[PDB]
Amino acid sequence: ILGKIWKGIKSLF
Repeated sequence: ILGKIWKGIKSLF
């Protein structure tokens, strides 16, 4: 969850 956000948001950029 912690990385899913930082990784899910930076990947959608």
